[PDB]
Amino acid sequence: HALYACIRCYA
Repeated sequence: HALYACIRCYA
């Protein structure tokens, strides 16, 4: 939703 959120998600 938040690109910071996004990255976490694939991290």
